[PDB]
Amino acid sequence: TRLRIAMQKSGRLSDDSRELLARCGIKINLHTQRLIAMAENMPIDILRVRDDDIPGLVMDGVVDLGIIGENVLEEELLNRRAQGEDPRYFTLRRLDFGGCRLSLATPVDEAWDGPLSLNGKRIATSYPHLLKRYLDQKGISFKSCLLNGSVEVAPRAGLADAICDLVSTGATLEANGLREVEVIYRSKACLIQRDGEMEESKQQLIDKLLTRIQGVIQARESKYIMMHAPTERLDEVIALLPGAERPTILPLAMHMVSSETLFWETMEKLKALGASSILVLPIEKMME
Amino acid sequence: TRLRIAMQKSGRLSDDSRELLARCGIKINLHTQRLIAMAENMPIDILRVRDDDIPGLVMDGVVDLGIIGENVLEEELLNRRAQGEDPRYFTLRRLDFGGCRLSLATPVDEAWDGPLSLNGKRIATSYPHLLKRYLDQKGISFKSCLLNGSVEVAPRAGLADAICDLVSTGATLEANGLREVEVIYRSKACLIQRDGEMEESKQQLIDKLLTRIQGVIQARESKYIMMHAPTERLDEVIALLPGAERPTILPLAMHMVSSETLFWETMEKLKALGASSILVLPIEKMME
Amino acid sequence: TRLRIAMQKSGRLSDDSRELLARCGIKINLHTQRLIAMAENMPIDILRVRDDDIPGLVMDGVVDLGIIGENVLEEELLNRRAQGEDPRYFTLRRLDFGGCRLSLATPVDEAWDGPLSLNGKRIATSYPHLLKRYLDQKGISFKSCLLNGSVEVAPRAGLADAICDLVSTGATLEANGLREVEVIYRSKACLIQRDGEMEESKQQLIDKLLTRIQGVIQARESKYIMMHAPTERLDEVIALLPGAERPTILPLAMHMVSSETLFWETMEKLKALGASSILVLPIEKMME
Amino acid sequence: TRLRIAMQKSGRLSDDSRELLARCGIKINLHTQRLIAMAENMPIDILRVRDDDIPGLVMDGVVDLGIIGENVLEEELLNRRAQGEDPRYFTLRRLDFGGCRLSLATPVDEAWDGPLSLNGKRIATSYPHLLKRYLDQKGISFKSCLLNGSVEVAPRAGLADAICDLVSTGATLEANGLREVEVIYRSKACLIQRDGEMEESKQQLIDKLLTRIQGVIQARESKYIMMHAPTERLDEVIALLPGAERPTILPLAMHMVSSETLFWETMEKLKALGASSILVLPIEKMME
Amino acid sequence: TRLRIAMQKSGRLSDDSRELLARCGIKINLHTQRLIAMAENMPIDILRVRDDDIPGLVMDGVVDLGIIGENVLEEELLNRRAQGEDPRYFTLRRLDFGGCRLSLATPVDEAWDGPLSLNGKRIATSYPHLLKRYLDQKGISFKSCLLNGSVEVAPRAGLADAICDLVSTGATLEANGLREVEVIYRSKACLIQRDGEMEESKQQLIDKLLTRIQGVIQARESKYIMMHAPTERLDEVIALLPGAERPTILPLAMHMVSSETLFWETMEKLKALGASSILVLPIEKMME
Amino acid sequence: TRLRIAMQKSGRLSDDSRELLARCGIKINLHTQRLIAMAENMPIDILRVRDDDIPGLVMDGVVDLGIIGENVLEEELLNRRAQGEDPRYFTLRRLDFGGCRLSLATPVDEAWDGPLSLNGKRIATSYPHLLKRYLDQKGISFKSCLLNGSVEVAPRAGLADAICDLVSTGATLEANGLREVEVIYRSKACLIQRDGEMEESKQQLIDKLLTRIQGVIQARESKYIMMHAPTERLDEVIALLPGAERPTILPLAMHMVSSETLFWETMEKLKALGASSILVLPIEKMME
Ligand SMILES: Nc1ncnc2c1ncn2[C@@H]1O[C@H](COP(=O)(O)O)[C@@H](O)[C@H]1O
Ligand SMILES: Nc1ncnc2c1ncn2[C@@H]1O[C@H](COP(=O)(O)O)[C@@H](O)[C@H]1O
Ligand SMILES: Nc1ncnc2c1ncn2[C@@H]1O[C@H](COP(=O)(O)O)[C@@H](O)[C@H]1O
Ligand SMILES: Nc1ncnc2c1ncn2[C@@H]1O[C@H](COP(=O)(O)O)[C@@H](O)[C@H]1O
Ligand SMILES: Nc1ncnc2c1ncn2[C@@H]1O[C@H](COP(=O)(O)O)[C@@H](O)[C@H]1O
Ligand SMILES: Nc1ncnc2c1ncn2[C@@H]1O[C@H](COP(=O)(O)O)[C@@H](O)[C@H]1O
Repeated sequence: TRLRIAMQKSGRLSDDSRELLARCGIKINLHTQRLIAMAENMPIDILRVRDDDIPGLVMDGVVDLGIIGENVLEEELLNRRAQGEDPRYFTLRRLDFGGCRLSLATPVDEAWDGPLSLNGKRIATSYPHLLKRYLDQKGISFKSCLLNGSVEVAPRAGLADAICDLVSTGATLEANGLREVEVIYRSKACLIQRDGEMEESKQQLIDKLLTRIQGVIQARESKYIMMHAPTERLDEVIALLPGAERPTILPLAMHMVSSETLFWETMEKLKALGASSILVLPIEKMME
Repeated sequence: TRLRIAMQKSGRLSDDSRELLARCGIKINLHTQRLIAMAENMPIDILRVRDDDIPGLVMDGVVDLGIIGENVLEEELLNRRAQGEDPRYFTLRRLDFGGCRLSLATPVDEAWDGPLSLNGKRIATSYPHLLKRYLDQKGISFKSCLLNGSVEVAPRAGLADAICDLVSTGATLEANGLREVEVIYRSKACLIQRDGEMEESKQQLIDKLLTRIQGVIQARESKYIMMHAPTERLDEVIALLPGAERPTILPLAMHMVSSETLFWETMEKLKALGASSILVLPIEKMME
Repeated sequence: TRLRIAMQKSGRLSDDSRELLARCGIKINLHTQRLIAMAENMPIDILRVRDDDIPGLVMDGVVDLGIIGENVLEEELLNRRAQGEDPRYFTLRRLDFGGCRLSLATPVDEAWDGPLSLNGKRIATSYPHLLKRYLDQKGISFKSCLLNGSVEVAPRAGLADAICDLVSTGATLEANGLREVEVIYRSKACLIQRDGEMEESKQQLIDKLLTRIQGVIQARESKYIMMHAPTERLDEVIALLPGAERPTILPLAMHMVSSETLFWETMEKLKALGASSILVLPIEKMME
Repeated sequence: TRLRIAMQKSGRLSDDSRELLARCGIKINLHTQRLIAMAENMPIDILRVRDDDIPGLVMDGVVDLGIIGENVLEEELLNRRAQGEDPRYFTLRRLDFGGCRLSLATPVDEAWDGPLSLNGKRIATSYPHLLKRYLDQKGISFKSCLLNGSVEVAPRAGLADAICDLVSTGATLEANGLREVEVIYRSKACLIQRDGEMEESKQQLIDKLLTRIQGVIQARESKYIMMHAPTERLDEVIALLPGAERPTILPLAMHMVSSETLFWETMEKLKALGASSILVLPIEKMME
Repeated sequence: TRLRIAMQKSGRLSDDSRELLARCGIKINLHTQRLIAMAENMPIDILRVRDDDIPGLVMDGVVDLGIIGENVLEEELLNRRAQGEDPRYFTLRRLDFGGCRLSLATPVDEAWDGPLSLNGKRIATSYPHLLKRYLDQKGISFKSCLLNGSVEVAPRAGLADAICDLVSTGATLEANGLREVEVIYRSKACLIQRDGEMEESKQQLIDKLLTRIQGVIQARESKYIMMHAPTERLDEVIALLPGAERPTILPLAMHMVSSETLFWETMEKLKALGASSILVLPIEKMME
Repeated sequence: TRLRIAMQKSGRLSDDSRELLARCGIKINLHTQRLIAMAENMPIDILRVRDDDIPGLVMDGVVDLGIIGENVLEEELLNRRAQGEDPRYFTLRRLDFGGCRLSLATPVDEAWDGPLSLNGKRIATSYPHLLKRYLDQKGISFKSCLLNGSVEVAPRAGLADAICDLVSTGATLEANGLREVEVIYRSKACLIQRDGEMEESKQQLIDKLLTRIQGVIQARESKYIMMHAPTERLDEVIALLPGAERPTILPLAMHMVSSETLFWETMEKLKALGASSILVLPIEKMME
């Protein structure tokens, strides 16, 4: 049939996934209670499902493409491998959204001196396989304690010596007497392809879609920069701005496209280097 | 230590559970991000957790009481039993909230002639163990297809011949080309006790709490009814109103407490039986 | 086929209409985008439509029952009669919700001396037929100015000398330099039957439904009152409480059911008449 | 002119004040941006103002009645008295809403041994006069530190050794490293009259209004109770239920009106005393 | 007096209309309940009215300018013309918002072979005049069925063979057993002038306003594009980018202003044509 | 210790202040109930407090920097000076948000002929010190009437002849029978430093922070403009566009950075001066 892409129906990645495909020129209605939507022009099926189920759909080839976050995907990969299976998939690419970090946390009123210290302790978590891979690699053994939510209760409840959980502002942990202490895994949403052989047409589309994804991401990361021919030191400038597609010089400045962001520190440097009237303009779309 | 009761932190049973204990005279703050709250007077700890984790907490004796819905509890019971374990628990009582029904559903454009018809087919569901117990009992075998959400996609997506899911208004199914066809399990929230021996004091409290629960539930189910001494047929009246604690007769009506509800049909009957000016008054609290 | 009742899909009467039928024991789902819902038990079809269209649906017999407010219904009746037609309908009954009043309003900085004063003036309104019936009856002629909303602009905009509109708090008028000055029509929602002959079964149902409506309305209007045998003046008591179903006397008070409300003024009277410890208890349901 | 009652325009007492007067039979519109509303029937003016300004309006006789919470009123009384003035007012009555408590709080990681311990320390607060009256009475001196909000920062910010603030769930304090330790003042909304002589008519109204207030409050506090003639011990029953208007005895129970609430403990007692089928019914309105 | 512009008080065009005039440099307050607002500087009156009433206000010259959607305007034009009148107006211009499409729809389970097929059938709609103009032109006759909302009930309710309605996501139709089948009219908001002679001053303003409208629309549609002198094929480039105001060439790219949007397809072409690093930058304002 | 910056916890300046520091590269969590937050990298403490308390915190040196609006700051300055104190502070800079204006207002039905007219009258206000400074300077004396909110009641309530209050849309005043008549003070948020000597390190940071503030403000105010070498009149162009950093000329336009905004009037001029295709592009960040 036609192309089948799996995406989270409702949660942390849904708005962003919905948005990418639109931005890639994908007309489709998501204001519907229906879960398997046909795209209004391109021959594309979007299945709105639970994030938890995406890796597997992809690993069983029951869909061709999926948008899912690294942690979930990798957790389920290790799960099957621990059951003896050989799940297979192609990572087409890591995306520019969904960030999150999985971290070790311990009671605030206890000082920390590294992971070895956890040897023999009980750690609660929803990500048993990711935590085990990390400590194993580190030679540390531990007793797992499984919970699917509210993981932060574990310590103040006598369920564990410590926990491993998604953290961001760090609010919950403080409110639950714990503090971050080591990030063991950082994840982003990514785009994955099913295993096996792909037909000419749909693969042509997959290939096509990918490039539009690249452009959408570039455009939001990249910027158009305009300085001032600091003649001499002109060299040192370029090094702080990995343009990757050549500055343009003009007697009277410089005009170039930066893929990365101009953090204050970096501008702070340019300045002291003698650069004047530094400008950054947004780019709405780009094809390079 | 003191009494430990597990309840859903956020979802379908949280408001109602929060409400029962209040109604049972339990001062405690739930407007906090903290997950293990001490009750402001009674020596009680409330752990706000994921519903999915409650059965187990209870079955491992890591808490003493839990409020959780029948389906979730029974699903996890069958899960462990299938792994060879012997999870143990006391059901103190079934509650008056959390209702839901698990049902078989099939594509609307296909006619249905009972469960045998599913023999050999693939059914998708989040409740693999409850579905298997039901069909097994019925002698029907089937191929399971596991999803944790959006279960209704299965058919229109070539993943299954049919699904088994929580249904209520019936909205999703229609929007997903399916129709209900058989209810296989009806669930309500219930109150459960850990296995093992319980100390004097906390058990005294558990015992105490139970009675307050009974009164709160009675009061909302029961009503105060006032009719009119239909002298003769006076008998036939009582039969429609399972009072369970004796009518009261007065020459001039009747005044009694009904545990059940006065549905229209039932009042419709009383009437035709000759009963006049039938009244139903709410009861805010009761101790019987 | 089966019974067909028309109700407003979304607006001022929808919540209340939805509520009545439920209260009358009508299972049906309104959380759906579908507009012609079948009731889950009783053989009933509910068509969710625009209030504006209800009178006509009923007057063309394209449905059997409708819930619609008096003003809208009567406006459309006069509309057709002005076109030469003979729309026909039975009013089964006036309901206990939807109240509103249509009123004449004039610029605040102008003093008012009755309707005759409008003779020859221009009045803006969305209810041209109701306004015309009223002034005609009064012998006053006027120039109509039609608007379907924002009627209050008319004066401060040179479109009319005054307006006729739905008023309630009176907010808009003040904010638009106008003041109420005469109520010409007061409306409530009512229940109407199509013209023609009605089959046995569905009419049986219509007849049945009506009685449940009566009970629901009574119960919310009526109350259970308990005083104190003011022996002598005992007479004067009853007159302030149109019980309509006989007080009950007890030496030791009175116990009776009032259909109307006990306004302060009325209680204020009882009191001064020598009545003590006056009580009013809510009634949740009743069959008389 | 006519009667003038001051009430909070928006905040903690507004909904409840708005509600009382309605419940007292006061038609008036508060869905308006206008701040001095005339009541649609009774000759009453309602001024919607800042709670902070109410005491003074009342103490300057610029309005006749005010609804304001004890803490605010008493704080401003002490303020003026400290400036040398003699603000005067009549408390007509304490209401049944607005509860709150002003309390001393100190850093959690410090143990507490009573108020004397604060002698010589700095305490931050928005209620300098209420705190000073309390410690003065106790012989303790202290250094004040004034803030109008976010008072809980003081300690963790080096601004004070401790704070005195409105507390309820106790959330902020925990999130700010502090714990309650002594309640120094408990407040409720109350109803106050201006100083001076009051005219016949408006005073007649004030007098009238008061009684309706009493009835509204009684009705929500009081309940209708029905037990069972525990013949012998019949005595001991009455003592737990301060009826204040005589039980009613019936051979076959008891039927009476309790002004207070039936807490579990109290019902728990009745029970053990031999009382059976205890009932509590709501009262919607009452005139005693 | 001064200039009078009519706009929808609340609905689909209000936010956008409010926004245009602001963007055109029109200070005025719409956070008010007042319906005829004076603009804080320019001598302009804005009347906030019901969209339904705009065409007519304009056609009766009771205002000078109006913002209203094509369908509504044209429906009312045909309405009057059918009553024998000669409504007159100038279309100053079609705007860049308010899009919508009026379409024929038929039951999903029935296959479609063009409009002739409807000859003799009943079609329900709120736009009787637009539907009639379309089929008349096509030689097809039909029976109209008028509803002002919920038009999608018609078929599943036996009221019509099909419907003609505003469609967008296509949600309602599916939920009501219907599918789109032919778009008969596409509408956008437009700006219209009253008939008759216009004074010097206000016309000067109308003329002025128009140009600012043009600039606001251009700026949001147009973009600044930067490619790379693909020397040879340089020609073929320009054809895909209707610049309308001359590219700019630079040895080292191209820098130009496109009025239209760079759809993927078009960029896809440029690329394959040999164009590199294609950029699109937003334009916030422009005067050409 | 480290740097301490005071900001409003919740109100009119909080979102904007929160935003500036982020924009200045300040990582910190404000989704917390905690009031004294440490910034996740830079050695910075943010105290979330009541705006009313900021001036003083700064004037007592209990924090080093504060973001607070001019009116509040200046009101409290005059307050202390009237008590005999000598509060001291450095204004680092006026910001680009928080605008508001304090104005004299009088009953609509009374005509106005300047401030002298208020001599001897009573004016109500929350800003007694700012109003007094203004009229004093003008030689006018008056009687103050203090209120902390709902100041607009004063006139229609017999409390004052007129009021002085924050005005914006002008809604309240109209709804309270008043009209603006003279703006006496215009305020914006500003950034202030404590009095005294500042250490090397933190001052280094303060100095650093300031420059980032400048860039963030410039970027949002400034724009990138592109015209067309109107050769001759080329001169007259520059005068309308205070570039402050030199246009750039190109035979084929002009390319420059305007610090101010291109209002219509100004573009209207350029145009008539012969300028063509005028463009304005947003600037996201800049370092000059
Ligand atoms: N990025 C995320 N994706 C899924 N869950 C998350 C994510 N971030 C935080 N959570 C959950 O929300 C809480 C952490 O957020 P926070 O309190 O802001 O640090 C923890 O209980 C996490 O389990
Ligand atoms: N009572 C429930 N508890 C948990 N999930 C439910 C419950 N009821 C419905 N759901 C989920 O919500 C949808 C059914 O609701 P409905 O469309 O109203 O019939 C299905 O996808 C169910 O999986
Ligand atoms: N009961 C009602 N039903 C329909 N429209 C109403 C109703 N009441 C008020 N309106 C409209 O809302 C405004 C009146 O409400 P109010 O300002 O509260 O007096 C007027 O513009 C009326 O046209
Ligand atoms: N009843 C109240 N009236 C006015 N302010 C209050 C009241 N209760 C709490 N607050 C403020 O809100 C916070 C306390 O609420 P809580 O965190 O729930 O204990 C404190 O910062 C108080 O200053
Ligand atoms: N653009 C529109 N303007 C006015 N009404 C609309 C518009 N679009 C849709 N509607 C109404 O809303 C429903 C269609 O929206 P949808 O279900 O998203 O396709 C139909 O019932 C239409 O009558
Ligand atoms: N910028 C402001 N900052 C603080 N309070 C304000 C501000 N603007 C208006 N207010 C208050 O809100 C009302 C004025 O807003 P408006 O009715 O839109 O003109 C007055 O009662 C002011 O006291």
